[PDB]
Amino acid sequence: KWKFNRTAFLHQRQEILQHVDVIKNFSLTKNSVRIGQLMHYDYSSHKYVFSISNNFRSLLPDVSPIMNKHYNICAVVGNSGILTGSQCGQEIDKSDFVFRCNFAPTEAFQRDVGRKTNLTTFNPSILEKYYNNLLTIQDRNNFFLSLKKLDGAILWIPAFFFHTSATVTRTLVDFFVEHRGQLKVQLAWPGNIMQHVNRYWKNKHLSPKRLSTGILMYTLASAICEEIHLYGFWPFGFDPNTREDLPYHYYDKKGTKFTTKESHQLPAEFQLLYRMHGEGLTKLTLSHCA
Amino acid sequence: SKWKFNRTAFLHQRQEILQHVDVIKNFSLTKNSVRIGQLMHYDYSSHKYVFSISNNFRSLLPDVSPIMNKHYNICAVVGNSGILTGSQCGQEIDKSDFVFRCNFAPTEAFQRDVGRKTNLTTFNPSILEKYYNNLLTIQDRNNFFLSLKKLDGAILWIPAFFFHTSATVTRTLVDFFVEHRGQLKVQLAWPGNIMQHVNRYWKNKHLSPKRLSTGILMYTLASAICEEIHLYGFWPFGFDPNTREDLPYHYYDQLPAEFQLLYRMHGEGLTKLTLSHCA
Ligand SMILES: *[C@@H]1O[C@H](CO[C@@H]2O[C@@H](C)[C@@H](O)[C@@H](O)[C@@H]2O)[C@@H](O[C@@H]2O[C@H](CO)[C@@H](O)[C@H](O)[C@H]2NC(C)=O)[C@H](O)[C@H]1NC(C)=O
Ligand SMILES: Nc1ccn([C@@H]2O[C@H](COP(=O)(O)OP(=O)(O)OP(=O)(O)O)[C@@H](O)[C@H]2O)c(=O)n1
Ligand SMILES: Nc1ccn([C@@H]2O[C@H](COP(=O)(O)OP(=O)(O)OP(=O)(O)O)[C@@H](O)[C@H]2O)c(=O)n1
Ligand SMILES: *[C@@H]1O[C@H](CO)[C@@H](O[C@@H]2O[C@H](CO)[C@@H](O)[C@H](O)[C@H]2NC(C)=O)[C@H](O)[C@H]1NC(C)=O
Ligand SMILES: *[C@@H]1O[C@H](CO)[C@@H](O[C@@H]2O[C@H](CO)[C@@H](O)[C@H](O)[C@H]2NC(C)=O)[C@H](O)[C@H]1NC(C)=O
Ligand SMILES: *[C@@H]1O[C@H](CO)[C@@H](O[C@@H]2O[C@H](CO)[C@@H](O)[C@H](O)[C@H]2NC(C)=O)[C@H](O)[C@H]1NC(C)=O
Ligand SMILES: *[C@@H]1O[C@H](CO)[C@@H](O[C@@H]2O[C@H](CO)[C@@H](O)[C@H](O)[C@H]2NC(C)=O)[C@H](O)[C@H]1NC(C)=O
Ligand SMILES: *[C@@H]1O[C@H](CO)[C@@H](O[C@@H]2O[C@H](CO)[C@@H](O)[C@H](O)[C@H]2NC(C)=O)[C@H](O)[C@H]1NC(C)=O
Ligand SMILES: *[C@@H]1O[C@H](CO)[C@@H](O[C@@H]2O[C@H](CO)[C@@H](O)[C@H](O)[C@H]2NC(C)=O)[C@H](O)[C@H]1NC(C)=O
Ligand SMILES: *[C@@H]1O[C@H](CO)[C@@H](O)[C@H](O)[C@H]1NC(C)=O
Repeated sequence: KWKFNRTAFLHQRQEILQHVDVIKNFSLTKNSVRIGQLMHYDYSSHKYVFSISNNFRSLLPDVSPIMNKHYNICAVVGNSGILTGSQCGQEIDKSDFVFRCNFAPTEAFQRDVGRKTNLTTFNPSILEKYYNNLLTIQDRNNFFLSLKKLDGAILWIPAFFFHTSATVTRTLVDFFVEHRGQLKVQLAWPGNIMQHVNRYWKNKHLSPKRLSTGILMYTLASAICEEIHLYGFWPFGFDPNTREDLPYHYYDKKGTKFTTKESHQLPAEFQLLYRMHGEGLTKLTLSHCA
Repeated sequence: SKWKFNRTAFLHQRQEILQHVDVIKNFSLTKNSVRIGQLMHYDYSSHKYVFSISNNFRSLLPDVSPIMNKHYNICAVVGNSGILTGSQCGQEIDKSDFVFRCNFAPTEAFQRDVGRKTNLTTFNPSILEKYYNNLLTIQDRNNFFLSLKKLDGAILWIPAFFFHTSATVTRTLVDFFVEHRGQLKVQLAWPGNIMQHVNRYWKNKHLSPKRLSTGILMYTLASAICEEIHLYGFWPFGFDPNTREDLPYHYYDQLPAEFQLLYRMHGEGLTKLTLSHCA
């Protein structure tokens, strides 16, 4: 039914690249930051600052981790409840490169969401929420094990979006310096990029207060993927085919009611992505996989 | 009739303390006494809490114990009791050779009562949380910097390994100091796991809390480097000793047992515990 329109997709890539230098904006690099440089936050008051230490700099890549990288079929996996029961895991995993959002869980869910991960996003506040600030031996071990399971994937850490990341960022940095060379995970650390990314989408008449992580990943993926397939983008509380109630996340327990805690216009994002699907720019999966 | 110093009895106390506690060593970790990546535990929290020593933390440690071979005649140890308000003890405190203060307590607006001389002040890392907004803004960073600058060459004695609640803020503090290396004259000191060692002297004096206070820890340190110790601001009650009218807990707003023993030591002439207006 859906048919890829490569030429229209590549036009979109070029338009994105006119506003966002994706390869550079993907991560700060060692030679682009000074020790002691003061960072501000994309989404908080200008008064919040964060000084880049020697140790932080030592974790930056030398070159962009996506410099001269090319993947034919990419999956970008959002976290919608539409994925529960979809059995999309095999198809997702056939992709050359899989992007995941907010360190989402795969363990109990691989039949639906897959096991392949080539990039996952990681707000430093994950450490506060799920790893008790790496205070104890058990917390440190649990975090280490989570990282080891990612193997050589990219861990894409936006430490300069929300000022609430600041104190936990030092804990994350210190963990990684301490464990230097024990993990194969590739660290990537975007700087202040959301002004650039917002400019592309504003011209397409999408101007929320904040773009979602999913659409940010689409944006990055456009530069290095030949063809993008979206899964788990469905910001609604019912299944479009069966009409059954859905939770917000695929990992929510069965029966959880749909709720949004927004700063996002997800339905506005979805509408535009769905238009793009119709134009053949990208494939939005909204049904069980075959 | 007046308190009189009993120098013989104090010299016996100093010797007993030294025979139970290596004060010069316990005073601070040093660069060569820790290894990068060593896991520290906390004296007063469960064993499960750990903090890994970084290159940067190690870089802030002194090479040699800052109190090695130091000897001062008259020391004041100033606790933070409200009993100091209206005491007019500032001049007498400041006449001391060396003044120890507690928890970075303010002096500027209180100098008539508490003095302005400071040679050592302690600093629980949580001070950053409570008074400096975790150094989140330029204004906070500037305010902390200015506070530090006013200490000039005094020791800042930072116990980061007593309470596990110090862990996250300690990295903020370390990063601040590394970022400002060479801009401040303050001398940093970082005691390690010392409370079990300090405790051993005080346990024999039948002082038996779970945790000894900063004030009595300061007395212990002071015994090694002072000829004579005078205490101010030790009065752990919300009420005036003479009048029983409300008194704030701090002049700038376990302990009763510590106070009782310090009072006994005063009576023995080991130390002078001031509880009244100074002349
Ligand atoms: C890059 O991928 C394209 C597209 O592959 C197809 O669509 C994918 C989503 C997935 O379903 C694939 O298995 C499909 O083959 C490749 O183009 C196809 O190449 C095959 C085999 O050579 C050919 O029979 C098809 O006609 C082509 N399909 C289209 C739409 O062109 C392309 O070969 C891939 N290139 C590399 C180097 O991997
Ligand atoms: N029902 C849902 C839930 C999520 N998403 C998409 O999947 C991404 C990842 O979801 P989630 O981890 O829940 O992100 P949020 O917590 O919604 O927040 P943010 O986008 O700010 O990271 C979102 O950015 C959004 O694009 C969606 O389309 N429909
Ligand atoms: N009313 C008071 C207040 C303080 N103190 C003494 O002054 C020291 C410093 O006081 P404070 O800054 O209040 O210490 P705390 O923060 O209460 O806790 P800690 O004693 O653990 O530093 C205390 O250790 C205590 O010995 C006192 O005797 N009477
Ligand atoms: C792929 O998409 C492009 C871009 O929209 C299509 O090219 C357009 O075709 C429409 C419909 O006839 C024309 O009105 C436009 O003028 C064309 N624009 C450009 C820039 O070429 C193209 O038809 C699509 N391909 C397929 C197979 O649908
Ligand atoms: C993100 O990419 C943008 C370009 O889209 C970068 O902005 C450009 O940076 C160079 C400085 O070397 C200037 O020559 C251009 O004028 C800038 N363009 C615009 C539109 O401002 C930006 O530096 C990148 N940011 C990061 C953190 O990588
Ligand atoms: C994307 O990540 C996956 C792992 O999630 C990589 O696939 C693994 O590759 C290793 C090393 O060759 C194999 O031993 C594993 O069996 C593979 N696992 C899975 C789940 O497929 C894959 O190479 C990565 N792709 C890149 C980097 O392009
Ligand atoms: C100074 O303190 C010492 C030590 O406590 C006092 O000497 C003791 O005095 C008592 C009472 O006379 C004797 O029973 C002990 O045998 C003494 N011990 C020693 C080691 O001398 C001394 O009297 C104090 N000086 C005063 C009160 O002026
Ligand atoms: C504080 O001083 C005490 C000695 O009073 C040190 O305790 C000794 O530590 C060594 C090495 O850990 C042990 O082998 C000895 O048995 C200990 N002696 C005693 C009497 O317990 C302690 O290491 C010092 N701690 C710090 C952090 O300086
Ligand atoms: C104890 O600390 C005080 C500072 O609080 C030192 O006194 C200062 O000494 C400097 C340098 O000579 C003078 O410029 C200041 O006027 C003095 N200030 C005060 C308040 O007296 C004092 O030297 C220190 N004592 C020791 C023994 O280190
Ligand atoms: C020490 O202080 C005492 C008490 O005022 C004084 O008598 C003595 O001369 C001082 N100086 C020295 C070097 O002992």
